[PDB]
Amino acid sequence: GSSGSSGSDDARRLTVTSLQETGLKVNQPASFAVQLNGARGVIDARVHTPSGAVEECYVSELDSDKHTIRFIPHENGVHSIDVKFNGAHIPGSPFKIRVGEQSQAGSGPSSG
Repeated sequence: GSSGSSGSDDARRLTVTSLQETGLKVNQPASFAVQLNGARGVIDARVHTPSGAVEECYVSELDSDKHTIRFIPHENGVHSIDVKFNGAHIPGSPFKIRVGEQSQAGSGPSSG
């Protein structure tokens, strides 16, 4: 296979930005967009509760060459987002998301 490009996995092209690593609270609607960057397939989203129950997410059909995920953290802690692509785990998943920020005291942006 000298000629041609390197074929490993298109899932590696999948990325996530909208998602907020830190800031998501409990009982709050958390949704983001999963960019393919050329990839074309199906995106399966599934969150794992810290208790021991496999929860499900909401991912409508492919639109504008992109997918939208929607799920609410029934409990606190760092959930595990299972993101797969045409039978291929994306680089970085499961995406660890911290649910529940601790109100900390510290100077703000207000210039002094």
